[PDB]
Order: sequence, then C-alpha cells, then structure tokens
Amino acid sequence: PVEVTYKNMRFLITHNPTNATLNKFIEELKKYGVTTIVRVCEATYDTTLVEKEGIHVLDWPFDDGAPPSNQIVDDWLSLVKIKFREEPGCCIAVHCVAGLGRAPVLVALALIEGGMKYEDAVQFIRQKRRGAFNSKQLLYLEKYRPKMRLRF
Amino acid sequence: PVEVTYKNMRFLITHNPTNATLNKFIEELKKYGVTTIVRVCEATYDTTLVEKEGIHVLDWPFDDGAPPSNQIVDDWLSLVKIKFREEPGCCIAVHCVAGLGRAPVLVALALIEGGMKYEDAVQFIRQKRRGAFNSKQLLYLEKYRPKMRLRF
Amino acid sequence: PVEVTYKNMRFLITHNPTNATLNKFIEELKKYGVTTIVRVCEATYDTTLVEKEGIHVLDWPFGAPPSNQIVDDWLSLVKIKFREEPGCCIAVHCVAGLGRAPVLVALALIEGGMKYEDAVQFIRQKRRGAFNSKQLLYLEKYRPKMRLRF
Repeated sequence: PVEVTYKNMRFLITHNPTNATLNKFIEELKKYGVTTIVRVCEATYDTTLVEKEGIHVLDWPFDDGAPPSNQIVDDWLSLVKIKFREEPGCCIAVHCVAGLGRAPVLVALALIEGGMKYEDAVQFIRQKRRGAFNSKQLLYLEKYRPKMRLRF
Repeated sequence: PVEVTYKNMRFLITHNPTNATLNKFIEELKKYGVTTIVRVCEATYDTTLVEKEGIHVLDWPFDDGAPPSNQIVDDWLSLVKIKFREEPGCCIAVHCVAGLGRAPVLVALALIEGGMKYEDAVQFIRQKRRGAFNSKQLLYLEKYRPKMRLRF
Repeated sequence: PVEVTYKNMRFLITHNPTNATLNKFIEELKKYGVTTIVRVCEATYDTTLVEKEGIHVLDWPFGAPPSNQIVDDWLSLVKIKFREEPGCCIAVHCVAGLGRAPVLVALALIEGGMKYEDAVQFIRQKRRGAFNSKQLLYLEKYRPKMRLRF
C-alpha cells in the first residue's frame, strides 16, 4: 500500500482484497482514515461489510490501457473536492485488481489538478512505488488536458 | 519517531524517553542533527546529560487539549526562524509524554506558517504518522489564525 | 539507496557496486527506471554490461567543489533526461557510502527553486547524515544559474 499526500489530499493506493481478508483490509483502511474506496477495475468482493464500517465503495471501472472517460474524471475531481473539504485529514483509497495496475492513474490526475505537470505527478508517485505506471499510461497522461478548476 | 521537513525546516516528533534509555535517545537525536528539544507535556527526565551533549531542552507545557497560548506560538515561531537559519540543516525535536499526544501540534503550526492551510499540514503529518491528530485538535487547528510573518 | 524527487526530477543516490554484484545492481536500477548513472568518484567497475542494458554511465569525478564544467554538464543532463524520458531516474554514487554523491542532487534541487538549506533538509529527511561541514559551507556560497524551466 502506497500513500501519497499533496495539499489537503491524501490517497491510499492499495491492492484488491478478498472476501476472506476483508476484515484486516477494513481494519487497515480505518487506521489510514479512509472514508471512500474507488474500484477502477473488476469488482471482486462484497462491499456490505465495508459499507457497514462507514466506508463507501464506488465502482468506476475504466478499460485497461484506455484513458478514463471525461465523466469519470469529473466525478473523481468532484469527490476529491468534497471529501477532503468535508472530512479534513481523511483519505481516499483506490485499487485495481492484480497489483497497482491502473489504480495510480486517478491519483496522478488529482495531483495534476493540484498544480503538477504529469511528469511531476508520475515522479511523485514513483518515489513511493517504483514500478507505478506503464508505457501506455504515460503516453495518455502526456495528452491529458486538466480542467485546473480545483481551488486550494 | 516521525520526521517532517518542509522549507529550511526539519522536525523530529519523538516519544518521551526515560532516564534509563537517555543515552540511546541522545545518540539518535545527534544522528538526526537535533540541536533543540521542546517538551510540551510533563517533564519526566533530567536534562543535564542532554544539555551536556549540546542539546538544549525547552519546557513549554500547554494544557490538556487546550490550544497553545499565543506566547508559546510566538516563542515557537521565533525558535523555528533562528535555529534553521543559524544552524542550516539542523533539526528541532518535539515530544509529549505517552505517544505522539500534542507534540505534532506545534509542528503543524510551523507548516501553516510555511504556507500550508491547516488541512494540508494535517495530511502532511499523517502521511508520516497515520494517527497523528485527534478531533479536539483538528477543531482548534481549524480556528488557528497564523501570523504568516516567517520569510523563506 | 535513497530516492529524492522534486519537480519532474527523480534521483537515486546509490552505493558503488562491484563487478560481481553488477547484475543485481542493474536489475534494481532498471526497476527504478534509471537511464543514466553519474559516477562522481573513483571508477571501480566495468560498464559494458550496464551500457548494454540501456544505462549510460558518465564519469565526472571531482573536499574540492565540482568544477563549473561538471555543474554545467550535470544541469544539462538533468534538463534533457527528465524531458526526453518522462518519469525516468538519474542515479549517482561515489565509492564508499553516500560520500559526495548528494552534492549534485542538492544542486539540481536548488535549480528547481530551493535555497540550499531547503535542499539539504530535503535530502537529510531521506539520509540523516547526508552532508558534512565543508560541503554545507560551499553549498552556502553556490550561485545557481536558475535557468531550468518547469
């Protein structure tokens, strides 16, 4: 689990848990203060127990190698804006299905919104997770046009 | 021991040592380059050995939960200003009595002074120590009015 | 190995390897995405294997502050590499421990906008014993070109 913080934002890029290791998963998330989990890949576990513990789970899958749709980006930035404002010091977790995968992508988008160029966001994440992004992802982050509407 | 660095500032939030483990405590502080220790809670150990090693100890206790008095904040900001300037690359350690406690509060104040909003300071610290601040502390950091007089 | 990242820059301050542990060395560098190695002290190992793996090795040996030419070459490398290879890493090492390896990294950070004290703290946060007195003194007198754009 890699943790990245920038302005009033703090993210936890985690691994996909299993219905079996769900209790320990929830236990850790709670300690990190995560209030929301965004699943950007296959949904592999039941979220009733997670939701019961006060952790809302959002399923926003986006085709691998494929860039997240504009709507996902807008929904993500909207989530970042409200959560870190209404719940000061909280954390948003994001995960894919087998290893970091494309989970780091949305985090990078949040950092770019925070004022970083995509290269900076990539380095900032890699400093925490050496193998963070793959070639295809770097190429589309290079073409990403930020809205730059978040205020800090 | 959590370490936080921002502009020309570097802080070490440590645990309260004992007269018995004082030697190892001093040994570590020296390696971190700390030149000053600020005790914000109960004074539990003799400081002669610490002072002899070139580490000045300051006792600035501030009430149960209660926000630090304006004078403590001014004294703290004055210490931050001169130490990191007169001793480039040094470190200021801060500790309470049983765990982190109120020790991260002053560090947050220094970060805010450095340009961060309190939420950013809280996240910046939490990235290093997950359970950093409690509800009461977050509430008064929210009401804290920085002087914003330190120059960088 | 300490890793420092600031703007579009990411550096790996490593230890001097041996011809014997060269394979594992290369394996790690590749995982960190390093494309270049700058050796600022004695050259102790053969670089054919390293160069073959796509990692260019530069010998810029320089106590004595790095010469203006070394600084210019270093800043030129920082400018082009992080631009032409987004997200890459530049490794730097001396001969026996951190040594003088951190100096050039500090210079890159100052170029990035940090005052030398900030650069020193930024590095020490990663490596407690980073710089020695002599080095702090000359970093204090260092006059940055401040020409790098971000």
